[PDB]
This record gives sequence, structure tokens and C-alpha cells, in this order.
Amino acid sequence: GXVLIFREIHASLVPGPSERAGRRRRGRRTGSPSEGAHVSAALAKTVRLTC
Repeated sequence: GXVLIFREIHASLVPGPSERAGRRRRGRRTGSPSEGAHVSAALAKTVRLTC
């Protein structure tokens, strides 16, 4: 699949509950990759489709 993308989806998982607890404001470095991680979420649909 793409274990790293598994990390990407896992990367969106973090901002979900954690952002609302601290990253609410700051985080202009992890928030960005998280967005791409979402796109990675779709690709993930393909990685899963793959292996």
C-alpha cells in the first residue's frame, strides 16, 4: 500500500483531536502536511486498493 501514507492518514488523525487542544492557532508547519495527508488519504484508498 504505502505504510507512509498510512502515516499520512495517521497524520490527519493527530490534528483532529490534538489541534482543537493546542494547534488551534500555531502549527503552520504540521498543519500544511496534514492537508496533503488528506490527499494522501485518497491515495490511501488506492494503496489499499493496491496492497
